[PDB]
Amino acid sequence: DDDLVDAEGNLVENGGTYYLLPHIWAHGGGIETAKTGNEPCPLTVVRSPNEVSKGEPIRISSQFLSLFIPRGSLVALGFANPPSCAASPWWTVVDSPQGPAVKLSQQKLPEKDILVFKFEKVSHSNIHVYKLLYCQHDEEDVKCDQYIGIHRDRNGNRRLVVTEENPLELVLLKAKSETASSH
Repeated sequence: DDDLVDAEGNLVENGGTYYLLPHIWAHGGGIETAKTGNEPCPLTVVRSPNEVSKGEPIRISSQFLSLFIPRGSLVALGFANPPSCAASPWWTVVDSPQGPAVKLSQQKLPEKDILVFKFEKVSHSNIHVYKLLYCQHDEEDVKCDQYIGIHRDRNGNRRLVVTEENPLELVLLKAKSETASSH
């Protein structure tokens, strides 16, 4: 019981690709990457500030051999099309002066460092909206008492980072179909 559900009432597939969109349309678009600081390529995960964009398709993978993902299960999140310079497509939380930050890595990482997320359903809602928790899984064990929220930087980048109660909410929109063109 209690599996993750997508924007269309359907169960989220394990290993499937989704667009991670905001609950409130007006808050931006989907998830993508940016090149920041001394970075050799786009390794910081940020929310697109443009509402039309669905961002990059994201693979949601859990620790179990199950077709679907139950709430309470730790997940690894990774871009279906990672920046070539990232060792693996998986997101990870790296410390820094400003606080813990979500991002890709240049070196292929261990499972305990990528299986660090967990979705928590939003209370007051007609559809399935979730908050993203970061689970302290480093000092041998795991406690999810931190959230992933946004932090706008100097260049205007809405970077995903751990915060003190400024949780972002997500709606998981299944990926696979469409796009357009000009003339």
